[PDB]
Amino acid sequence: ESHQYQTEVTRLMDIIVNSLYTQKEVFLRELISNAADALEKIRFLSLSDESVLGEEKKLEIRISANKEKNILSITDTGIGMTKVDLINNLGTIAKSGTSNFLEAISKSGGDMSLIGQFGVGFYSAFLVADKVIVYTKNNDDEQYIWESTADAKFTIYKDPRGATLKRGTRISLHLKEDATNLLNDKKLMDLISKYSQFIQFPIYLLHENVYTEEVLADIAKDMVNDPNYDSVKVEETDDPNKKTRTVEKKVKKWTLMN
Ligand SMILES: CO[C@H]1[C@@H](OC)C[C@H](C)[C@@H](OC)C2=CC(=O)C=C(NC(=O)/C(C)=C/C=C\[C@H](C)[C@@H](OC(N)=O)/C(C)=C/[C@@H]1C)C2=O
Repeated sequence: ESHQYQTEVTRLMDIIVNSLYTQKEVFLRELISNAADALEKIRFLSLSDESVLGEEKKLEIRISANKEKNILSITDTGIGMTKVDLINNLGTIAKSGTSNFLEAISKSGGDMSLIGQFGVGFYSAFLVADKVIVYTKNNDDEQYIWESTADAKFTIYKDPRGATLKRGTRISLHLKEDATNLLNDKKLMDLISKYSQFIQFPIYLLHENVYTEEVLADIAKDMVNDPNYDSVKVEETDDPNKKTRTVEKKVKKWTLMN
């Protein structure tokens, strides 16, 4: 880690948070935009040589939430990043003084609408998350992890698990108790619909599906064991004459949002 980066990013985070705490939900517009840019870079190269896709022929954005772990993930099958691209790019942020432009914008009553164009849109994740773990894999390198904290502290290292992404970037956000509503189905759907206006690539959301049916009491007990479902809720009854139960089978599935 660099001291210049820790000072700049603290400022970027401070200004972005101070300006957009009433519009916190715009971090998703930025991450979808970044994902779309990473996809266009690998899509553009595939027109010259379709061998860049390799085993990963999917060109899309995937949004999923882990309500238990309080994590929201934004994955894309884009170009991905090399250790060099990551270190060099973080180096340009540190010595650019974009925070100065933003400070001046904020003090003048301007909006944070240029954070994307400036290349600092990523730091908007700190409006809703106190830690951001980026998993990335580019054809020309190994899979790396880039962890970022709300105190401008970061770390870059090789993924022990290996190339679990094949190609692209995964952005995991450890949400603040302050912004847990972003793990909700209705909220994410509303936000994705809103922020996927000029997006050329498909966006998929992993959301809950419920399959309800009447089952004979003895079979209902066996259905709890079905591992093809995340959970199986079986009706409780104090009535010993009841030969049947209402069973709710819950499984998360991918739905195209655009
Ligand atoms: C080779 O292009 C890389 C990247 O070089 C490492 C581009 C540069 C950082 C820069 O252009 C000069 C930006 C290109 C962008 O598209 C967006 C930016 N905005 C950001 O806030 C940051 C810090 C993005 C960084 C990584 C992001 C999580 C990445 O997002 C995803 N999903 O891969 C990202 C934008 C990686 C792109 C594809 C850039 O700086």
